[PDB]
Amino acid sequence: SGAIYVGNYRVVNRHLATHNDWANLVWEDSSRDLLVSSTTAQGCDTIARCDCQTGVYYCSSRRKHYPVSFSKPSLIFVEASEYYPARYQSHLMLAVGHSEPGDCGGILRCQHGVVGIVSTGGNGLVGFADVRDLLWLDE
Ligand SMILES: COc1ncccc1CC(=O)N1CCC[C@@H](C(N)=O)C1
Ligand SMILES: [Zn+2]
Repeated sequence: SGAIYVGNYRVVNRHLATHNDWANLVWEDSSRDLLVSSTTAQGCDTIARCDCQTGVYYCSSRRKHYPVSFSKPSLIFVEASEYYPARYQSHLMLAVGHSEPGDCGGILRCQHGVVGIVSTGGNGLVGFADVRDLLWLDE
């Protein structure tokens, strides 16, 4: 689990979005595993606006943060789950590291701010859904 709170928005993994998230829907993209809902309180997370390929992510299954090198956002093939059939997930970044399903939502950060959230894993690779291109989260 995990979310990003920025301005009057809440960014979550689309597959973990709640009834409240869907009742206050702003934008969702199944191909990215992202959903943004509106909030009443003001969030103060800072979104990174950069091309960093190194950062640190929170891994709840180890209660630890790990430093990683990660690929630029791209279309990557992802195996089926109870939420999606096998498909290409877009805007995804991979790194070598540990993850388990419950780790989705963990934040990846660089020196500039939030980069994305854990969204996929398997075979010793962890994938992060990028949010740096969503310039509207700040306005
Ligand atoms: C962090 O996730 C994992 N890590 C290790 C093993 C397995 C996982 C689960 C995984 O990959 N998922 C979770 C359900 C949604 C799927 C998607 N985005 O298409 C991805
Ligand atoms: Zn950065």
